[PDB]
Amino acid sequence: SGFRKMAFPSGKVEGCMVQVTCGTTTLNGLWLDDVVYCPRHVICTSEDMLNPNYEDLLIRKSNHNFLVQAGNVQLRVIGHSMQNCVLKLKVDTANPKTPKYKFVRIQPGQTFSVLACYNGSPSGVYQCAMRPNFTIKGSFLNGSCGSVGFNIDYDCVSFCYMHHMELPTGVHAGTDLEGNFYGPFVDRQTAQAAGTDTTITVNVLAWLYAAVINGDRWFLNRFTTTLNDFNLVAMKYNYEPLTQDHVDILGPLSAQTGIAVLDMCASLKELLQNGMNGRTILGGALLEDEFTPFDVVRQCSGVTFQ
Amino acid sequence: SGFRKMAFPSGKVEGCMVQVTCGTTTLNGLWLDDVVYCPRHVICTSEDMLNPNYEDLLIRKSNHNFLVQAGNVQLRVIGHSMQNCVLKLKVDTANPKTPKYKFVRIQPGQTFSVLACYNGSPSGVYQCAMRPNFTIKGSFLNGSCGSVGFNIDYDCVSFCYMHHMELPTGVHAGTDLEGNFYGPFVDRQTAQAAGTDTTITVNVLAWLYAAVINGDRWFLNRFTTTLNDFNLVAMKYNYEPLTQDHVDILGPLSAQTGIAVLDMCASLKELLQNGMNGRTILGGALLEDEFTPFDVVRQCSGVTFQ
Repeated sequence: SGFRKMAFPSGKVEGCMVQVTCGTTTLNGLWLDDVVYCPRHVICTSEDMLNPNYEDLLIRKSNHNFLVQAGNVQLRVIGHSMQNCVLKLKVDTANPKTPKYKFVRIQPGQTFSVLACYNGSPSGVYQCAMRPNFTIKGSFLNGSCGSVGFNIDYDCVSFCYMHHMELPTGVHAGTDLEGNFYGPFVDRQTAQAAGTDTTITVNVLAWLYAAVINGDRWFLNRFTTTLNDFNLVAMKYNYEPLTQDHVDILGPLSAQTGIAVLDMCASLKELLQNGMNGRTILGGALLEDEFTPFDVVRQCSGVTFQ
Repeated sequence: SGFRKMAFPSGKVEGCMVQVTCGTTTLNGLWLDDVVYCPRHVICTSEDMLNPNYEDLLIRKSNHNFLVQAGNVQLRVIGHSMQNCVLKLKVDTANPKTPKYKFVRIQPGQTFSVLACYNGSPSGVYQCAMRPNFTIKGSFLNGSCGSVGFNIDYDCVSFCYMHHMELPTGVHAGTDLEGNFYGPFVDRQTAQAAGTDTTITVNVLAWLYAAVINGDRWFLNRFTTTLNDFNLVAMKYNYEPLTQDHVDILGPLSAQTGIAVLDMCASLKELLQNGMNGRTILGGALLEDEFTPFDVVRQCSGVTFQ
């Protein structure tokens, strides 16, 4: 038993983290096959980040201006290109530790594991979630740009996020592995407003189901609610509107615990209206929203990707 | 910026996780060099766990009764021995992915990363802490026995924990890699009382320093306290007594933020006596105690073990 915020094993990703140097700036790159992916603001300086003309800046750079170090190996760049906000540095040799991988663009509310790196070396791994405003609340210091988020499917690594910048409000923004930013963010040092953030309601319900599986049950009320009447309360507390697609997602969790989805929504409503009253759920005093229903089923059944 | 509960990269540990089968029971083993370490209750059944005579049970077993699978490789056991509560299965070939490693016995309050495994395959990684009562609050299902906790020091892996059993109260107990249990626990299915758990005070202060580094500052009071007068309040709220060794541990954190250790203790005292008043610290409403002062300095400076 027990429930933990759990990250994917990072072995298959560690072997792909390299160091990318261009001029004075260093950040992390992703070495898959014979291509190194890294944020395009590695060709910038601190003053360039204000109003960067990335096309004119990259034209100044040639093939031998990019220093790619893989642990103690250094790769020979035999081609470079700019795909949106990511740089594709064609290298000499293919990464022998290249895992089976895909590039995926996730949706708000989905979760993934982040391998925090500095100078191409993995520092740590933690789980996070794409906020509904396309930001993430991670831990990224200077030199952590290019750190990647991923999911594991048995043997296949689904790369979904690349860290690019810290917003002035302390939150983090990034792109997919095709260089397209999540949200309305641009790789430019300016005031960038992230929209109003809401709580992923379907994630909160999955985390309540996980609490029932583990014994914590004081929040199970004797009332119910409808889908509409719950959404009226959800809008008041900045919660995502629950759709029928979300209710069907919680089907398996509903089947295992014998508690209907609408019955758990009334428990959440009373948690929103009345609070927790000094009690805890799975050792916490806030409603956790960083576990998808697939995350809960994974930890509760013991899925082994190896 | 940002602060996350962060686990060590698990690459060096994944390559050492094997499957150990003896009779009907399966659990995870640790393959370092030519020795496989696994809990000794792999030679038991469900009824054996009541009153197990491990010496008489192991004597019934011979060398070819242990089925060790490493991914798709299966190893040839050429020797077996019982060191306390751990089994040492001498195998034919040495693990080619054996990292530089030590066996360490940690102290209560120290933290480590757990690689949750099932049938010898890594499921996920998360950070935890040795509670003052020598238990851990992890996520261990059936078949997760033999999962190991570890710390990374640059290139060296310090193995410190091996999971053995779930206590009836839902908490977890285990041994070091020499087979010696943490706490008064025995590998026997019975009622085993874990002592009163307290909060690691030195960890809470380190987590408050991390909050100051990240901007959250509303708890910084205009009062102070002495070491004794704080310990009187700490005993009332089930907090570990703060010693001079703990104050010196927080020295670097005190030097970076310009806040004396005793000044932060008065802030914690008012947090204990007055609560949080609906506010949050680093996105949480409870006083986190699973970050050692070394953990905070690590995440704040960007230490890369690779």
